Amino acid sequence: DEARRQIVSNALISEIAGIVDFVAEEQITVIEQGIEKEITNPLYEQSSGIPYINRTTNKDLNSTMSTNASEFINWGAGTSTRIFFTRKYCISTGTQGNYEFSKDYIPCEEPAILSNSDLKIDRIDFVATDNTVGSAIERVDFILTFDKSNYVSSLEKAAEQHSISFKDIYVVERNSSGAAGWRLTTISGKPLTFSGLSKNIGSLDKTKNYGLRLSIDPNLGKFLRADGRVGADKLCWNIDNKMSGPCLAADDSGNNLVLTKGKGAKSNEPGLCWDLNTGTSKLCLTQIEGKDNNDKDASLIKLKDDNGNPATMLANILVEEKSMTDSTKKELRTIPNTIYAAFSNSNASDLVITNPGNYIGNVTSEKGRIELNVQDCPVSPDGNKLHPRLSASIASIVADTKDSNGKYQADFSSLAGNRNSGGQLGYLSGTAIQVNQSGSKWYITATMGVFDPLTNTTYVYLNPKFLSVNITTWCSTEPQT
Amino acid sequence: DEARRQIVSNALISEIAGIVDFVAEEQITVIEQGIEKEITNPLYEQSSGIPYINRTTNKDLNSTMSTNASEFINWGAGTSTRIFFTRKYCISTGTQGNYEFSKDYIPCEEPAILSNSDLKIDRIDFVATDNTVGSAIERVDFILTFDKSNYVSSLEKAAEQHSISFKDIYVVERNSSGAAGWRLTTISGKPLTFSGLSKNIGSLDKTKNYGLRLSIDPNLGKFLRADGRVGADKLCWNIDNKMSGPCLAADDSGNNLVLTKGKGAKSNEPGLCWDLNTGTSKLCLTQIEGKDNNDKDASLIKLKDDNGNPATMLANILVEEKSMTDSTKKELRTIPNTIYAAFSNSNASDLVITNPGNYIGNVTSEKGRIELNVQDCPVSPDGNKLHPRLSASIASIVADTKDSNGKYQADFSSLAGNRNSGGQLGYLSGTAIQVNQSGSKWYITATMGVFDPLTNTTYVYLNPKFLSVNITTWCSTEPQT
Amino acid sequence: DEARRQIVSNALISEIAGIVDFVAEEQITVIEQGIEKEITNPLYEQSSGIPYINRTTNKDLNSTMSTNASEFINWGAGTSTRIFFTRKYCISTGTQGNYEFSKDYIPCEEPAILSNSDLKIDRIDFVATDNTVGSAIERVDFILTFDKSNYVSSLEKAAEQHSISFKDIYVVERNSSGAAGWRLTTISGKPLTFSGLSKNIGSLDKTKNYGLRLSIDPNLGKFLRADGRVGADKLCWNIDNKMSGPCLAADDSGNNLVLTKGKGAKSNEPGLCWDLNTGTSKLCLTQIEGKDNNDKDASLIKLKDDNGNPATMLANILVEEKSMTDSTKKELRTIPNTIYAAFSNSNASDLVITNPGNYIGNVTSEKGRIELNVQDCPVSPDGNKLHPRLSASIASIVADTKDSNGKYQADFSSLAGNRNSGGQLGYLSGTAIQVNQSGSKWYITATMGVFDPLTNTTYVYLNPKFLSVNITTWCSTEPQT
Repeated sequence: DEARRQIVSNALISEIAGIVDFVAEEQITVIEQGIEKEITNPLYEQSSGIPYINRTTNKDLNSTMSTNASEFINWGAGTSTRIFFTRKYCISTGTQGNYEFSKDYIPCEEPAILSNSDLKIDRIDFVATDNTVGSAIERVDFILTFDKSNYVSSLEKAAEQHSISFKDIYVVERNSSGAAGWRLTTISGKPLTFSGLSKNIGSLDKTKNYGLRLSIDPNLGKFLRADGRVGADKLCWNIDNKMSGPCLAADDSGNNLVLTKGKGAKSNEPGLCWDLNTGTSKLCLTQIEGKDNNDKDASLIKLKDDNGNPATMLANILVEEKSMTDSTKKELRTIPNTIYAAFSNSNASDLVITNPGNYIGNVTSEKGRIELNVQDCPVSPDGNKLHPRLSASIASIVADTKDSNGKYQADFSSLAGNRNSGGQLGYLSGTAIQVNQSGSKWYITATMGVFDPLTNTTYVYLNPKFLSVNITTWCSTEPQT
Repeated sequence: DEARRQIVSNALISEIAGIVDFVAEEQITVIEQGIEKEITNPLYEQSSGIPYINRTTNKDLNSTMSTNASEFINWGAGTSTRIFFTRKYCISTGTQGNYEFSKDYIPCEEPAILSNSDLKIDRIDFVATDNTVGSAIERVDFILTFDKSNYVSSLEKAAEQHSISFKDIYVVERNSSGAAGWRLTTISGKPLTFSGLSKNIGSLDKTKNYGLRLSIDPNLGKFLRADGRVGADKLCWNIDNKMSGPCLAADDSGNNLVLTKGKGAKSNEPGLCWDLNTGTSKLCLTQIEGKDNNDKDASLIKLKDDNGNPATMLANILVEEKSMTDSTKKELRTIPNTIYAAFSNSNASDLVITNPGNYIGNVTSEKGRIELNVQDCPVSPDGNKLHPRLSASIASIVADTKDSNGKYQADFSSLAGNRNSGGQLGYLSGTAIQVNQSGSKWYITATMGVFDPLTNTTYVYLNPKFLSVNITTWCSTEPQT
Repeated sequence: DEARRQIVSNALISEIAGIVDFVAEEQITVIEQGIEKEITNPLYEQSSGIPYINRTTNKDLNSTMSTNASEFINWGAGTSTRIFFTRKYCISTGTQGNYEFSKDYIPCEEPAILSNSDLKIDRIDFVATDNTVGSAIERVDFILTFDKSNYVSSLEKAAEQHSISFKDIYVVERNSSGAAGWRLTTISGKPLTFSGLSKNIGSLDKTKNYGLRLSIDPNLGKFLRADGRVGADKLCWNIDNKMSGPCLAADDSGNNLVLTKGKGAKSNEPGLCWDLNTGTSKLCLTQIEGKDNNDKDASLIKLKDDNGNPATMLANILVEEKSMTDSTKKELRTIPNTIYAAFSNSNASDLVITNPGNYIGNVTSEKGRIELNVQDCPVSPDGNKLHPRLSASIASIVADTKDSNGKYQADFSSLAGNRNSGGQLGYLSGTAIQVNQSGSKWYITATMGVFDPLTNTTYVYLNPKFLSVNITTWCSTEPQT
C-alpha cells in the first residue's frame, strides 16, 4: 500500500531532516537560567562525550563503513541516543540530556508509526571531515533496516516535500541483527547503489538481511544563494554587529511577507522605510497600536517622518463602508474635490425667464450654466462599478432686482468679494438647482424666484450671477440621481 | 581595436559565467513530462557518463595540467560537448542531450563572434576536490587559444560586468595544435602567471603556440553574505519546509523591488504585512484584481486585516486628477475637513447695519465673524504649489426679526438644537457670504437682508446667529478666489 | 575590576572581529584614482609579499604552533604590521601600505586602552587550508599575552556582542618574551584548553610567561542561512548580472527596514512594488522629491503604475492636523461621504404644522424625516476617540404653496429633475435644519417658514419635499454638536 508507505516515509524524512538541521548548526540556541543563549553545538566541542563526539571516517561513499560503536551512532529501540538530540525538558523533571534546545529538531517522542514499521532508522553515521575530536561533519548517513524500491520512491517524494535530497542511496546488508554488522552490498566487489539495483537483483543472496543507506549532505541548501535557488525561513537585519534589526518571514498563505520588530527595538513599531539620502528625513510606513470603535485593542499603519509627523502619499483612495441606509451592502467612495462657482447670467435679457409657466429647460445649452467635464473614476476591485458624482450646495444667494439703470449689481463670482455690491433686494422665493450629465459633461443650472416689492412684480431668474454654489465631485458605487 | 576585442571578451565571459553557473548548481531544475522537477546535476551523479564525470586533479595552480581527454573537456569546433551543457530541446525534435534545463546556462548556438575570433575557448578543466566519481568541483579552468595582454584588460572588464573574477591567469603553451598538448609556460621552471608576463616576455620561445588559462572559483560569490557584499537575483521565503512563500526581485530600473506570489499561494494576491504580535490581526498591503473606468483589467492595493476588512492608514493624502474645466492640466487636492458654525451676533446693536448703503465691511475686525487659523498644507511633488482653501455652504437660515422685548430668538449655534427657538420670521432677501484670508487667518463674514412685514421695515444684518454654515477646508493647486 | 577588564575585552574583540572580517573578504573594495574598485584581497594573491602571504599550517588545534616569523604575523608595539591592515590614507600623505580600503576594518590608530593593558594581541596566525602561496585561511588564531580566567568571561561577553565566537581557547606559554617562543601549554603531553584549566591550575609552572590563544573560524556566520540564524548587514538585488538593484538595511532603532536606490538607478526614486503577472502594470510605492509648505526640500510617497500614473489604494484613511481654532491640539478626521436627499412630506396634512407656536419637535418619529444608520468609525491611534459626524447643507429650497387642487407641486427628491415642477411660490422666511443622533441612528429634520401672498397666510412646513440637502458624513476627534 502506497498510502501506508508514504506515511512511514514522511516520518522517516522528518527524523532525518531534523537530525541534519542539528548537525548544520555549529552555534545553537539553548535555554539556560530561563533565557535564550547561544552556545557551541555539543557536536563540535572537544570536551563533549558520547554520542556527540562520535564520527565515522568513510568520506568516500564506497569505502568501508565503521564497525565501531564509538564511531557510528546506534539508533532506535534499546538505545538511549534520542535523549541527546531532544530537549532536556521533554519531561518536566528533565532527562539526562544536558541541553534545553530552544526549538525541537525532532519530536520528544519518536513518531508512533516508526515503532513497528517495516522500515526504521537503525544507525546514524556522522562522517568527519578530519580526524580531530569534534570535527566538522561533511556527510550524514542513515542506515534503514528492512523488516522483511517501492520505498525509495516514497522516500524521494517525502524528501522533495522537505527541501532535502539524497547525495546517494546504497544497498547494505548484514549476516545477523547487529548495528555493527552492516556493510555495503557489492556486485563483483563494486558497492551497489540503488540505481544499479534493478539490474543486479538476481544475484542478491536471499540469506542476508538488507537495508538502505541514505546519505545527506548537511551543507547542501544550508545557505542563501546569489541565484535565489534556496528559500529563507526568515531574514533578520543587523544593527551594530548584532542581529537586532527587523525580520521578514512568510505567513502560511504563500502570499504574504510579514515584518516584525527586531530584538533591539525599545518599542514595538515595525516599519518599512524609504530614503533618498538627499538631506531630509526617511519616510516610514509603521505599525502602531490603536483602538477600534468599541475601544478594543487594534492597530493601524502610520506614514511618518523621523520626527513622527505624518507624511504624504500621492494616490487614489477608495474607502469602503456599510451603506447608511437600510442596505447592509458595502459601498465605495473616493476623496472629493470642492469647487466654488457662481452662475454667470448678468443682464436682464439673459436672466429673466419671461414666460416661466411655458418655459422648458434646455440645460445642455442654457446661457449662464455651469459646465464641467465628467471625471474619470479610479480603479475599483472586483466587482464594484464606480460612478462619477456631483452635488451643489448653496454658498450665497440674494433676491437681486433691477436698479435705476435696469442693471443687476449683486455678483457672487468671486468668494472674496461677495459683499462688495449689496444690490437692490426683493423677497426670495428660493431656488431650484438641477444637475444633469451626458457621457462627458456635467450641467449645473438653476432657477430663482424673486418678488420685487418696488414694482410689485414676480420674477423667475435663470442661472444668475447672484447665486453661487460649492460643488462637490467624487466617485462612488452609489449612483447619481 | 579595443571595441572588437571587447565584443569577443564579452562573449567569452558570457560562456564562462554560464558554465560556472551550471557547475555551481548541485541541484538543478529540469523539465520532465512537461513540468519542473529538481534533480541532481549530472555532474555530480556517480552513474553519469562523459563529459559530466570528467575531472582533472591539479588542485594546485602550479601543478601539471591533465593530458587525458577523459579528464579535461575538449571544447569548440569539432567537438559535441556543447550539447551536454545546453537544453535537449534547443531543437524541436531534441538533441542527444538528456536534460531539458529550465533555463539556458549558455545559448543553444555558440555566440557567432566566437566562430572565428582570435581568441576562443579550446578546453575546460573541472578540477575535482577529491578522487571520487562525480566529485565536487573546486575550480573551473578555461584554456583560451590565441590564433596568431590587450585581451586580459578587456576580459577583466567583461568579468567585472558579470559579477565574476579570475582566481588567476596563467600563460600556457603547446608545441602543436592538440587540446592534450597544453602545458604551463615556465620561466626557470616556474609557471608563468599573467602578472609576471611583462618582465619575462623576452625569453618567450616564439616557436610555441600560446594561450591563456583563466581560473574561476565557482564558490566565490555563490552565497549571500552576512556583510551584504553579494547581490541576490531574487529571494523567496519558505512555508512548512518548502520554498512556497513570496519572492522579492529587482526590476530593470535599479529603483524597484518587486513582490510576487509564492508557489504555495492558492490565490494570486501578494502582500507586505506588519505584525505587532500583541494579540490582534497583522495588517497587510495586498495587491488585488480590479477594473478601470473602461472596464479593462487592472489592479489595486488594499490595506486589510486577516478577515479581509479594510484597515487604517494615518497619513496626508494627495489626489491628482485632470482639471474638470477646459484645462487638461493636472491638479492636486487633499482630504477636506468639515466644520459646523454659526455667526455670533445676537443683539440688535451688533446685528443691525444701520446705514447699509454707506457701510463698508471691515472683515478682519467685525463682531460676530467666524475666524480660523489658516492650515498648513502638506508636502507636494515637484513642481506643484498647494494653497489653503476654504468654502462655506448654508446650513440653516431664517429671516429673524425683533420680538416684543426687542430680542432675536433664532439661534443656530448648535446643530442639534436649531429648531428649538422658532423666532418671529419676516421675508428673506437672502445672504452674501464672504471669505477672506491673511497670511495666517481665515475670515468668514455675512450680510443678510430681511423685510419685517409687521413694521414694514427693511433690515440688513451682519454676521447673525440665525445664519449657520458648513465650512469645508482643504489644500489644492487650484487657488482660492 | 570587571569594568576595566570589560573595556579591554571590548577593544580586543573589536580588533579581532575586524581582522577576521578582512580575512573573510576574498574580493575587497578599494579606492583607486578616486573611485571604488573591486580587487582580489592581497591575502590571496600569489604575488603578494609579507605579511599578506604569511601562513601557518597547524590545521589541528593540538598541533605544534609555528616558530617561523615568516609564517606567523608579529603584532603590536615594535612591529609595522598594522599599516598593512589599515587604509593607506590613514595619514594625508599616505603610509607605506598599498591599499586604500573603502572602509576601516580596524581603526588607523590602535585603541588607546590596548597600549599598556594587561592583555594584548602579541601575534596572529593565519592557518592555511593548503600549502599554496596565497592559500585560503581556515582559521585565525590570536595569541594574547598576559602582563602579570576573569578575562575569558569578559572576552566571551564582548564576543557575543559582536556576532563572533571562539572555536576554542588554549593556554599558551613561553620561556621568555619572544613572539616565536609561544607554545601550547600541556598537561601530560596533552595541550591545555581553557575548559581544562580549572582542574590543572595546580601543576602550572609559575616560571613561565602565559597567554591565551583565541581561535576564530572566519567562515562561521559568514553567509546568510536558509534557517535565518545569521543577520544581514544589508541585502542588495541584482540586475543583468550586476549588484545594481535596490538595497534593504536596518536603521539603528531596531524597528525599521530602509529601502535605498541601487547603483544602476538613473534616478533616485526607490520603490516597493507588487506584481500579479497577469498582463497589467505592477504597482509601486515610490519615494519622490517634493517641497514642504515653506518651499523647503522634502519628499513624499507616490503609489503609481509603470506609466507614472497614480494608482489606487483601498483603505481607511486618518488625517491629522492642528485644530484651526485657538487650539494647538491635534485632531483626526476621515474621508467624508456625500449623500443627496430631500425631505419627504408631500401633502398638506403632513407638511403643515398647524399650531407652530405650541408644536414641539419629535425628531425620532416625525413624518418626512431623513433617517440614516450611524456609521462605525475606523481604528484610531492611542489616545484619540473618533466620533461619527454628520452635517447638512442646503441644495435646493423653494417657498412652495398650495395650488388650485390644494397640492404642493415642487419636489426635489431627484437632483436631475429639480426644475421640472416650478411650483406656486410664496415668500421664503428660511429654514431651520436640525441634526440629532441616538446610539444607532441619525435624524435629520427641518422646518420652513413661508408666506403665501395670494391668501395672506403664514405657514410653517415640516420636512418638506421641496427642501433638499447635501449630507456630509465622516468621523472625527472633533465632536458633533
